[PDB]
Amino acid sequence: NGYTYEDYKNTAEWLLSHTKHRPQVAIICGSGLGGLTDKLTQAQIFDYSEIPNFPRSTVPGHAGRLVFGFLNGRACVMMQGRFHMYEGYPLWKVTFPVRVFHLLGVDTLVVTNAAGGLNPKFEVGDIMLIRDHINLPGFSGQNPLRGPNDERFGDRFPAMSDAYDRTMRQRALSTWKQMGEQRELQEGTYVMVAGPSFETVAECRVLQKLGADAVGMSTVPEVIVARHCGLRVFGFSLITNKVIMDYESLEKANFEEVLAAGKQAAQKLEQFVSILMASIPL
Amino acid sequence: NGYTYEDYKNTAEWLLSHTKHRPQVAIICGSGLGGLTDKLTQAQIFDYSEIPNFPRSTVPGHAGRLVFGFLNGRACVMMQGRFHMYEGYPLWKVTFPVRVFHLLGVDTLVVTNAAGGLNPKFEVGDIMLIRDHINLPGFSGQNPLRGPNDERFGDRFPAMSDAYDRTMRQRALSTWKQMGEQRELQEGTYVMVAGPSFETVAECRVLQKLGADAVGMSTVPEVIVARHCGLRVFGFSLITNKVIMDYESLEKANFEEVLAAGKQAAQKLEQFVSILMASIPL
Amino acid sequence: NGYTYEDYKNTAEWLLSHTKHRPQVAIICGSGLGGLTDKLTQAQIFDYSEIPNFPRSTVPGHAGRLVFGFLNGRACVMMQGRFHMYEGYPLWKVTFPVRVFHLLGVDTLVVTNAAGGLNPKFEVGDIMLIRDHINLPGFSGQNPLRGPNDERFGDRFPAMSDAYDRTMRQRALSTWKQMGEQRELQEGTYVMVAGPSFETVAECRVLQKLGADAVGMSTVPEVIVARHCGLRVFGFSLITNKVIMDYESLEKANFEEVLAAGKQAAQKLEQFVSILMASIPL
Ligand SMILES: O=c1[nH]cnc2c(C[N@@H+]3C[C@H](CO)[C@@H](O)C3)c[nH]c12
Ligand SMILES: O=c1[nH]cnc2c(C[N@@H+]3C[C@H](CO)[C@@H](O)C3)c[nH]c12
Ligand SMILES: O=c1[nH]cnc2c(C[N@@H+]3C[C@H](CO)[C@@H](O)C3)c[nH]c12
Repeated sequence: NGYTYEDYKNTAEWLLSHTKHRPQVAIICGSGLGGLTDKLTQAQIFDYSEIPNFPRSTVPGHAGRLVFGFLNGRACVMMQGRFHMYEGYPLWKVTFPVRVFHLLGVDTLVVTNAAGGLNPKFEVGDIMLIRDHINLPGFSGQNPLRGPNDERFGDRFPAMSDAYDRTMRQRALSTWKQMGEQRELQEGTYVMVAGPSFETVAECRVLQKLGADAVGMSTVPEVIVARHCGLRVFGFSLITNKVIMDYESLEKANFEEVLAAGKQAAQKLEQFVSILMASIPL
Repeated sequence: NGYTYEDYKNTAEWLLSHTKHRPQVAIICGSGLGGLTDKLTQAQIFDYSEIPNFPRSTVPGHAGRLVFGFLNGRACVMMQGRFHMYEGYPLWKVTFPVRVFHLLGVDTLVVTNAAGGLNPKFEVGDIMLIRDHINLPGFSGQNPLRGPNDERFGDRFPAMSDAYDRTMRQRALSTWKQMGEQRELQEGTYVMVAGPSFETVAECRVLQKLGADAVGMSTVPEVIVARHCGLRVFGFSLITNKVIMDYESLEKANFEEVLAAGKQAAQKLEQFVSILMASIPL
Repeated sequence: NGYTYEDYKNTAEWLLSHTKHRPQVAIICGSGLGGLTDKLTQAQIFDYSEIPNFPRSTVPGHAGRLVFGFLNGRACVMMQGRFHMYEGYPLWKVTFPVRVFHLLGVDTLVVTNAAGGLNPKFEVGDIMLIRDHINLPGFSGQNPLRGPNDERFGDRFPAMSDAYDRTMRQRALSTWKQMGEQRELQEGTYVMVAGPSFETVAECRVLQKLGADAVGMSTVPEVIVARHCGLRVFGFSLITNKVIMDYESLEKANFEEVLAAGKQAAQKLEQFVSILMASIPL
């Protein structure tokens, strides 16, 4: 890890002295979900590039910002554009923001992402509440906590079996019902793979045999660091496509499929996340 | 990645100006299949060591060469000796040649390798056409595309579900039949593991449960880069041994088993690859 | 790999000239099993910090020592405190001691560790003889042998299917019986995951579906290097906890659970290992 405790501290103190805002809930916007930032009030924007120690977004669009504000009753800080392992960033950079949030006083992390549906029940547009995850990169050594542990952040061996807050998942299922929606709220296991290339049929079948319901290339690292910090964690995936699981299919996954899904059924998540804020204690 | 676009360009321009040859088909010879280079005509040899930017073959035998020539009607470039992740090379070095080939004007990549048979139907000597692959290293982050993407080569998120050209596999199955051969042409999924040590019984069973038919320590990376480049890709494995899958067996996999298999039934692949050239469009 | 052959040689020659002891059996003590060092006679202690080229134990307790002595009839060298991948050490550092032992004249390696039970038959306190292992990190590239091979240590492609000495496992099962013990001696497959965070329910189920009986974050690397060296290898795990495999459970794995188990049923292993020494040929 190239960061020392001081680095996280310095970045937090810089932010704290450049904004009157004091966030309680940190929200990471997945692909095509950045619009969520438009629902904040008294919003204050910070480009990642201007924040000390922040990984500088190479060239995925040069759009990487931290937005502080209020979202339906809660002091929030949103990440519009997140870092991925496939871009070349080691995991201690990918998750650097999470530890900054903790030092800012955030006690809750809401993570969202786009994902390929592995579970056949799922349909494009569906929203999957994340009940658990399979950290494939983690089994091999790509775990954000690798390296000496800093007691100031947490324990050497944190548990992850209870990573996704049970209470929030219940209130999430409730809220979705209280809203009376067409499709039911899906729930399941998210498996992380490094990417950036999409899965083959044989790989899709592997992921399915392991019991995964959705596949993506992010999230798990941030969740692990959040939990290590003691933050409450809740999240979901927007199923943007059904992964090809048989050789008969003549279609293939693409960047267009994802953002298009994250174009129409996108707003649904935005509302959901906004309303869900009221369900977050304080 | 330690290479810049210029590096691939410079290596290609160096090669293009040192040979009259202009290859269309790049062929990577697997272990004990290097003999294929003997069937080329008007052959021109280049030691890897003399080619700018090429990874210098440490000491597996100091024999690493790029051979340009004509193989049964096609302008080819063959790699005699390929780079493996287990030797210490990062994947952007292992696959460096593939991107060079693309800039040389190659539009087809034929990959061959030796592999342990996981599917019980398989027998030593069998030839398995590769229909799909499981990129285990890739799930964890060891994917040749990790790092910033260069649009000049391809997209950020390329698909791999259609990596192994359907047309070529059909024509391959045809050709094998048109030849009238003793054993049938096997077909299946190739799973890549980093190695260099051989699998344990428990690991063999894992690989089998995942749906893999053959196991090796190469190929997948080159295939991914080829596909990312837009090259047509076809390949197969020479089953050099049956991986031990039960504790009763008193035998063990060894370097001798592999090359010996790649000694007798080796020539069969050579002929097949040569004849298959006519089936490659232009 | 940052070590050259000379480095292993220099460390061995330093040790050989600082102790009259000439070990035959190297023993790696797992978590909460370090007490085994108390049963040695004519013990001579070396702090890791004073041994040339040894990885310097960061801050897990600053307690890292190499103890030479006699254990029930055998010249031993014990590692009290072992290196883990999750601490940040690359595998060539984690396994550095193993190659030193080989040069010291050791021909047998006994590895012990604490592990979570995946097999439902297992109960906290149980002892599992290791019959095989699943090297998950290894599939991805994290294999201690990655990099150029040194013939002086072993072959480029060593087999691992017979890693855990059949004879010793039999004599181990015998010894345990000759002692007449309450619980039966468990036997099974050990799966290594990098850690340091504990497994989620979904991950536990993955590990179970793969056929693993116990899960830990060490051992496999040392075993692979030992085998590559030609050493005889035997080992076992102390089941310190039952990994959560269903969402109904309201408990979670923790550092306290492990050491507590490695507190009571710990001595049982110590005796077993001591007695087992007589079963090790010479
Ligand atoms: O089929 C899939 N496989 C793996 N990841 C995704 C995702 C998730 N994100 C979306 C984004 C690519 O379009 C990249 O960062 C991965 C959507 N569909 C799939
Ligand atoms: O049983 C096996 N397991 C994994 N790879 C191979 C291979 C393939 N190549 C062959 C070569 C070793 O002999 C090394 O580079 C791996 C043949 N048999 C097996
Ligand atoms: O449930 C488990 N999962 C993974 N490893 C272990 C271990 C083994 N060691 C023990 C130690 C943590 O308490 C760390 O180095 C891992 C015991 N229980 C479990």
